Amino acid sequence: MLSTGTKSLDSLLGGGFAPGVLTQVYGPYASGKTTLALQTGLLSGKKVAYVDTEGGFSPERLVQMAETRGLNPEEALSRFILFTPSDFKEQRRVIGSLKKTVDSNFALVVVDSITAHYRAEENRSGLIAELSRQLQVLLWIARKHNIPVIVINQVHFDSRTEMTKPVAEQTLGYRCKDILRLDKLPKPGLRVAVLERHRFRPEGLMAYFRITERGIEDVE
Repeated sequence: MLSTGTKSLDSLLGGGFAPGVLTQVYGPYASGKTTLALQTGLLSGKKVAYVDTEGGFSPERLVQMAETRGLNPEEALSRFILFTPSDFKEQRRVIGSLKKTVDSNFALVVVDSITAHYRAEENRSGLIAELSRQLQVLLWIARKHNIPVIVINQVHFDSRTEMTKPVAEQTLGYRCKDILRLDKLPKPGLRVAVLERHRFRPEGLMAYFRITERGIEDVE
């Protein structure tokens, strides 16, 4: 398991993110999903392939996080191999490229994210297979290197049964064996993660944490 650097999140997850599987981490902005990604990558100590289509990655934030934990920010920042497909086109190309870019030097892959394009109506029909293309390539990458692939997305949309509770789009949903929902508590920086889906850890369980200058910490 790839530790989150948080006692609660690790307890909830059986130790950290699982190698060889896609863990979806979804929630609203500032929910702490990106910080979680940054922290897991930072503490792994090896390279992190980070596909940032949403511009959610912040060098300064990682530097802050690295320093505040006495880690040497230059090396930390250097371990983050970035990809900025951003206009959601070279995205699949980037993920495809990842097949050969990712080697045994990598400890983690992070995709952020893939779920908002110009032609709005898109969402239903067609494109859905292209998403499956990507997810499959990511699962392939995760399995060949036995490392975790964190898939970050925004909350509320893909669970159209009726009670969109809350995001899990069928096969695409089951594409991710582990699923963590991050919610905001009404106190500055206060959050809770809910393990909605996991392979062996009890589901529905939660872990409270707070977003601080050091990244993400266990609550007081």
